[PDB]
Amino acid sequence: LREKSEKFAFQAEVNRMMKLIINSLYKNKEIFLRELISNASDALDKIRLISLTDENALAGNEELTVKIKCDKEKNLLHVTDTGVGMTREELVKNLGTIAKSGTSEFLNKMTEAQEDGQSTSELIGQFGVGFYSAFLVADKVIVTSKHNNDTQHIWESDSNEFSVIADPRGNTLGRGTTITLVLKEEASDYLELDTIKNLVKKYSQFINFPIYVWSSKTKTVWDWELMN
Amino acid sequence: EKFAFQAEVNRMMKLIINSLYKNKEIFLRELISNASDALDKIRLISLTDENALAGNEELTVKIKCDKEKNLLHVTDTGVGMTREELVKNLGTIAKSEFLMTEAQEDGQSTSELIGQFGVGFYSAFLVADKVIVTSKHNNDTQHIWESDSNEFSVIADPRGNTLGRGTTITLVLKEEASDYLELDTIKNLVKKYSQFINFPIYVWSSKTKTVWDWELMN
Ligand SMILES: C#CCCCn1cnc(N)c2nc(Sc3ccc(C)cc3C)nc1-2
Ligand SMILES: C#CCCCn1cnc(N)c2nc(Sc3ccc(C)cc3C)nc1-2
Repeated sequence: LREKSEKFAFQAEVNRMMKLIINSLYKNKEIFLRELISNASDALDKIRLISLTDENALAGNEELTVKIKCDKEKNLLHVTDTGVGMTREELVKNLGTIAKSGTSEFLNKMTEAQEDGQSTSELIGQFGVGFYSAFLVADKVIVTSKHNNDTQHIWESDSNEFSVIADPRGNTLGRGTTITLVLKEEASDYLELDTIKNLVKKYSQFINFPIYVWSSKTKTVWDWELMN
Repeated sequence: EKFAFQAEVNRMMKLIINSLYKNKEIFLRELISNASDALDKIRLISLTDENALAGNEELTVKIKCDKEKNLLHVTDTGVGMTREELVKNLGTIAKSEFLMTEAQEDGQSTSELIGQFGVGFYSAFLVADKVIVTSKHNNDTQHIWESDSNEFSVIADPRGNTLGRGTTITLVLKEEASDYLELDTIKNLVKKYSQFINFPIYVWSSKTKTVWDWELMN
């Protein structure tokens, strides 16, 4: 009938132990920006692949870029991509699932229910590290997104509760996603223009597309500087 | 059965790990970082113990590429490791069936040990098929540890004490990791990972006949 085991499904809490060790993230909090950039690049690859067969895929927004803006006075970091974007359903379900993956009840049992066992595995294997590291540097994450198949919506969470609303400004993105982080007090430095510039350059290996930072050059003029 | 559920959770863990270790060049940041900690440690010892800097006068990190032999060397003049440290400690970080608790020390201190060095060890084996550790601690003779990540051995170094004090990590690089034997690749990776490190870091480099000598990067 089958290949017999035992003890040892209980010894499956090496998984619990491994999840703890991925607390390499506390030691390397700046990885949140690497992940934001990498996920931005993925969302752009995804819409690009779609445009190969769908001539209307890029209609919402012609360009394929990542735009990062610090706002020191308001304590915000924004990372904006013109990639595939996310429907309301994806904001609710898949962020819901991703935020879940850093807990006790989610891991030790499910048990393969009711989503899509392998799809959940892939969702977390890709985005888990990014979501978790963002909440090591931010008290709130706001996700504004526009997918070709839906209207623009805004998801916000403090990691404990979330809400989603239709964006009352309508479609300002054209298509794509803005991730806005309200930074923790200790994460002050990510509001600095130099710091952000140097991190973007350090992680440009993880983008297949132009990445700009809103930056000043001397009145002093502000514009998008191309980082790669 | 849940055998299938567990198998899927297994696969998710692998994907998370891959995601975490998206950047393989990180192995060198960790090696340099461990070297800085070794140096930090013997310096703290030196404040109270006048013979801490007896084996080796200086406090440096030295990196050498041996292209012909396919080797990367990272040498610190830090605290070093005893034979006991090499056997007991590196064995644990390698094995991170044996996953009751409180073994086999200080298991706050096990978590601490895997915690501090685990990442450097995993990232090493992402770019290398073999890791060789030559270490000389003030309280032991020089020893050489070697692993392919599955099994390890340790021997007294037949060359005696050639380091004075400290540790050389030698990597036998994977075929695809060849680029890390290039001078310009390593130089740039050092300058990329040298902010925190206050100790001098050197790379074995050449300048035009060509003169091979240590070059300060930070
Ligand atoms: C790419 C792709 C396809 C899937 C949808 N999608 C599209 N664009 C992004 N930028 C995404 N980021 C996430 S997860 C995520 C991770 C961390 C944080 C802080 C926020 C989010 C939304 N999911 C994303
Ligand atoms: C610092 C300190 C104190 C403890 C002893 N010790 C001293 N010097 C080093 N350079 C160390 N590296 C490790 S772990 C390690 C991690 C990755 C790899 C590839 C090899 C090893 C031995 N342990 C080390």
